[PDB]
Amino acid sequence: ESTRNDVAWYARYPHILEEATRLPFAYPIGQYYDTGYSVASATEWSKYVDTSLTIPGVMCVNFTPTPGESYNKNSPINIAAQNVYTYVRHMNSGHANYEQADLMMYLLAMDSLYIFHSYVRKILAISKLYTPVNKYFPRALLVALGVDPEDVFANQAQWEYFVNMVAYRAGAFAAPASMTYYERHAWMSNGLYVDQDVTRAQIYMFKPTMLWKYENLGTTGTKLVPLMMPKAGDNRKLVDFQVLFNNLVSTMLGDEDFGIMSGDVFKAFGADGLVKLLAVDSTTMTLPTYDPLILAQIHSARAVGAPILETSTLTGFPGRQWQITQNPDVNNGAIIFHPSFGYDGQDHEELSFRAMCSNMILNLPGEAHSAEMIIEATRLATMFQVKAVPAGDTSKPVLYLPNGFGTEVVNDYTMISVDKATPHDLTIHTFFNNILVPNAKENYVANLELLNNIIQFDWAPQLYLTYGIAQESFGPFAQLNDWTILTGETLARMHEVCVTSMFDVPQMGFNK
Amino acid sequence: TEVVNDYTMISVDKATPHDLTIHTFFNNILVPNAKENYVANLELLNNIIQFDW
Amino acid sequence: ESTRNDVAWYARYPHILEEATRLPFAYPIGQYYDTGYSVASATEWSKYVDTSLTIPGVMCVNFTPTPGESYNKNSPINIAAQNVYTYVRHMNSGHANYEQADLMMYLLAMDSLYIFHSYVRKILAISKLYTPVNKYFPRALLVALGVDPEDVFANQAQWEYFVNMVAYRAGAFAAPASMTYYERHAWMSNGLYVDQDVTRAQIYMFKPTMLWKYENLGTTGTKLVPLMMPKAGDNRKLVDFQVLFNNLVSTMLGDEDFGIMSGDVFKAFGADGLVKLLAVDSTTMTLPTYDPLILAQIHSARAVGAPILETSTLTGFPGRQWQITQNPDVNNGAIIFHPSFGYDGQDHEELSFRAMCSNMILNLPGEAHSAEMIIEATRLATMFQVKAVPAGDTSKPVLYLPNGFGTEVVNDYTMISVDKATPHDLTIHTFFNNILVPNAKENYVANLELLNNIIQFDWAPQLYLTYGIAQESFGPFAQLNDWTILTGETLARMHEVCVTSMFDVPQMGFNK
Repeated sequence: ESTRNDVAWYARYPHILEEATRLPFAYPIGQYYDTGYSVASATEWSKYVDTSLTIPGVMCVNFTPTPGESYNKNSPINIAAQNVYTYVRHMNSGHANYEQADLMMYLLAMDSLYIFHSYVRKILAISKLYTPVNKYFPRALLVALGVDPEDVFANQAQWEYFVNMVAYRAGAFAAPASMTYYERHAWMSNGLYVDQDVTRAQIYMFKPTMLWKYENLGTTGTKLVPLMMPKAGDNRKLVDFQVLFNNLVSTMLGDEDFGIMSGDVFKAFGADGLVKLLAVDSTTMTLPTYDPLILAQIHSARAVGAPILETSTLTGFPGRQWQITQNPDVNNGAIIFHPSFGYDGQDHEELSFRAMCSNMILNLPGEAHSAEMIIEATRLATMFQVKAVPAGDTSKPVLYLPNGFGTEVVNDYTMISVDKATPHDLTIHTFFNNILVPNAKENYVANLELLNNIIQFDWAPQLYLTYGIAQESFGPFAQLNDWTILTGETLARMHEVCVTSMFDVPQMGFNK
Repeated sequence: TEVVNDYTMISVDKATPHDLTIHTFFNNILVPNAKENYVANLELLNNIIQFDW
Repeated sequence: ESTRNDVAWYARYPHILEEATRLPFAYPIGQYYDTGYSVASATEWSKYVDTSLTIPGVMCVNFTPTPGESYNKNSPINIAAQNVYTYVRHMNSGHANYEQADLMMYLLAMDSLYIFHSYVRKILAISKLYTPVNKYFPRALLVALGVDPEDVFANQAQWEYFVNMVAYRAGAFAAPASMTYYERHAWMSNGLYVDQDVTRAQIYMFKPTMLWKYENLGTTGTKLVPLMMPKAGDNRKLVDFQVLFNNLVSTMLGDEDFGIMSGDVFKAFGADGLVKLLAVDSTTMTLPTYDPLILAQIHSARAVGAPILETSTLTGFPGRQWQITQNPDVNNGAIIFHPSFGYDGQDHEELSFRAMCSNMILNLPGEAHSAEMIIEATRLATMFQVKAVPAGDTSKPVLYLPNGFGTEVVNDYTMISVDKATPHDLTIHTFFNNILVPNAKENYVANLELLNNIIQFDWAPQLYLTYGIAQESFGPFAQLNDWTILTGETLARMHEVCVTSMFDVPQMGFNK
């Protein structure tokens, strides 16, 4: 109120002001809204007049749990493995039939079980959320997690008791509760997050793209291979999730080394020092919360692309499948996770991943920034460093090696919105931070619609838009507040700090 | 009461996987005429001048 | 003293310890020292036994005074020009026959006069320094400044009265004392700086490579062209410095616009608000001091190469001569100083300037770093950003455009040492931070001798060494303590802060 005092006509005629400005302001999001025409003769311009209004509701961040780029014995996961093997095997009198990396790959396989339990209990808790002001609940959230929303309705008791039996069978193995790795992955994948703390707010979720399936070799070693989770249009019933859990714990319950290591972690950390997955009942409902740290790391999130499988065909890159391996003959018996990024799921080059080869912008709210805020805002950020070298003469995709990544990486994002054409059903759009717009007339208004749906989300990921007609990318499509240019070594140092913090156990005698 | 035989400097490799490097040297150092010796000897001299005394 | 208590034989036999360890430790630096042979028969190995010991004494930093990369009206020098013209012309009732850039180029031409007076009074004050413990005084310092050391001895009264008459004739023009630009350039170029604060210490100096000579055009505008100062082997007498001062102030004392602007600055800032060059007498001696800020900026100093003159021949780069120009028709009447770097004085490519194309390392003493320490340590640092585009088909040199530079740039360094061969006279070595070592047997022990002379200096500039036999450069040859990788935008922000601070006048009403 700089120099405006009042009009003072509105004060002595407040009734005329009242019935002149009586408007409905609370439109329920979840449905299509037609604005109508101002000029009624404008129906002769069919598409030149836009009367459509579609607010999006859900953006699901699709992530992969990682140990954090181990390529030698001086890795954070290998130092954590040495600490946990010293505490379990030597500080407590543990068994001698396994090694320091067997314990850590067991403890990494336990996190996939905990993420799976958090995922199915989010599926269960979502299906009881119904609101008049939000018509996206719960079908858009259930579609974004990849389930059939009618199967969770018609089989609610079977779903709940499956969640409880998953938490009960997870007690057969032991993992320490003071690892904040498990606590962070549980806190991320259990939770609905609003973007600006209003009534008709937009919802952020975290769904696993894949989990790590424990594969036992002979004397060759021990692997962790991807187990793919359902994507946002799959309509998977309870039987599919039961199959996923059964081949997740198949090689774990019959393994004798896992039984020995489970008993060792149990007697080393006690019974109250272990991770407990708490049981839900019929009145357990999750609610959407407001967390400005979650939004801070969603805003500075850089997608790395699809996981590379053993069945994935990549010309010029034969052996680049994502796996956490361990061979005592290779690399001094170190845990090795060194993945190539930039894969989009096809045997060609995603041409827009070139736009992710400039230094990122770490944008933050406010004007004062805590150290914990900066270390939390960079958790989903992953910068590329170098091209992966192709074997042979020709190679269709372009793979990237990073300079460190955090305790999880983002694969892509999935946005759920309503359609602008009839019957105005839900629309599922999956995208990375880089978006290619090919030279075709049907892609421009589609990309502009996707851009306007993205800017509805408050701390949205920053986008990079490559136009194939121009051979040109545009940089970070976001509103910046208080930002800094971040190079690869700074982000690498922050990633090293967080991965060392996530795999630390304060239950141990290490620096009492 | 003791003589020095050698020194052994432990640094990190600048090529991947960036494992440790073992360099054993006397006070005296020969640099024979090859291109792979001058920059390596310069790296070793810069590694040695990081150590104060 | 961790676990060593004593020997206790040295306590009850202290006399045997006394005459067993009676050694001379204070060798005067400035002369050659022969160690001798341990194995007396080793004269059969002529050069395979090194018995020479030469400590260097002087490293002179050869600098250019700059306004700091003006290429548009939003430059720091143009904002300073607008402020000083607002204060002199409008806040005080000043004359209307000049513009905002005429004042600032007048005030930039005054700094060359002040640097010249500081330079000749350093020459005068050095010649009375004689020490038994340092035989480099004063001949090595006088040689490094480019004078004949016998001419300053035999003509000491003429030299002193020339310094005093320079300070007296500089009073005909007026410049404000509260510009810290003049104070910084005077404090740098008046002073001998020791490297570690000992008796037989190494000396750092600052000599101007060139000064800015005011050239008056017609209605085309106003220029500042280089006036080259003598280099370290020139043996210039008093008559050469009198010629340099006379063509420095030639176009300044007869110019009517300079008289009007001098009277305007005089009546705007008063008489006590002006820069006064204080008069010296026969008992004025400078002494070497210890300044850890000077060493902090010498350590993080990056040379930019030779100045480009109008007579300098550069194939493919016809109009790249260094000049501070101003045309009211060009670029909205802005001061323009946009120089190309990487020139070595010849019409070929200095091949080692490629080694200065990686990000610099800002190294600092201690473990805690003040903001003023970081802003002072980066003053002589200048990083390249892009190659200058060559005109035509072929071009022999490779020129560089920076991303900002401070209030002065370093051109090269000159080290003075004694020769290892007879008659062990003074040797003058001029070098940038990048040093090329060509494939020839006479260059390897020469480069190793230059490296060992450089590491005698405590906060020496970091070197980059290109070997022509290997097609390979090695990075920063220095001992690092507490360092950071610095990119171009961070150094640009620091340069902008310092140039805005250097050209600020607190005598004005600007933010009372």
